Amino acid sequence: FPPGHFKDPKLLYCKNGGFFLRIHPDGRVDGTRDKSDPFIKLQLQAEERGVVSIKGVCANRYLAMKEDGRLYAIKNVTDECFFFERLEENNYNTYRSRKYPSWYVALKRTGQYKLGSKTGPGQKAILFLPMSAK
Repeated sequence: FPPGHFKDPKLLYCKNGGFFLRIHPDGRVDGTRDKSDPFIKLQLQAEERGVVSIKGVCANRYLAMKEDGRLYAIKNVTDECFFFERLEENNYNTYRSRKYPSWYVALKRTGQYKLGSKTGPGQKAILFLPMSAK
């Protein structure tokens, strides 16, 4: 197979409570502290420069942000599935919706997602550290 065929999985660790982003088979998105959870293994695929999509390996669904700010995961990629990936001062990344460019992927400290319209650049909720899934 040509280069890039097999995608290297990653975890996304949210600084706000220390949860790994989790994508469930039914499309729900939340966080968990169990590093052995099969549903936290993600593929971060580079799309255009500085933009990624985020796929749950086991759920086989793409992270998307809906026009009402809700986070969910869908089986087929749409324009709601693309995020600007920006490196931050504390070595974490942020993921900002390309379709709705004031809104970020984010978790509350309960482990539930934070509505996109409530997010913003200074929040702990939007900070994710890519980690090895090995």
